Amino acid sequence: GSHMDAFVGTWKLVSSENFDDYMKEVGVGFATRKVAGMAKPNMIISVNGDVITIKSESTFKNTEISFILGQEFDEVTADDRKVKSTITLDGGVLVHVQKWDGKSTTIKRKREDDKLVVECVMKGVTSTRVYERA
Ligand SMILES: O=C(O)C1=C(C(=O)Nc2cc(Br)ccc2-c2nc(C3CC3)no2)CCC1
Ligand SMILES: [Br-]
Repeated sequence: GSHMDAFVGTWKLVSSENFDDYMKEVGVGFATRKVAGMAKPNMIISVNGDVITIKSESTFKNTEISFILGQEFDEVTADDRKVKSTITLDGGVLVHVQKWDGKSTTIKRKREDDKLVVECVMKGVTSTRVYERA
């Protein structure tokens, strides 16, 4: 068992706030924003040894990352950015930092009651996306 266990499972998006504005700040173009904003992803989180896998499945894109905490990796995001990512666990929160083109965005995942809350921040702009167990 690991503390990381509270995240494992299959999660469905139930609410989103400010995601269009977050996407604008990240640089996502109009058409991608509209279709991505409409997505209702399921997030599947699993752990095998030291390797964590996060899959996001939707009608728009299916994406998957695997990683070890603290160990940088190259990632292609859903909006086709090529970023350098590092994911760590900080006080019970999964903190995902993406770096590209001299920019940075941070995505925090945390358990709050029966929800998995995803907070995405790009400069001044925060989007909050709430998932519940499928
Ligand atoms: O809730 C989540 O896990 C999060 C995201 C999410 O669900 N993103 C998408 C999901 C689908 Br489906 C399709 C497209 C996107 C998409 N994101 C973006 C830019 C903002 C990053 N551009 O497109 C992104 C931040 C955390
Ligand atoms: Br998705």
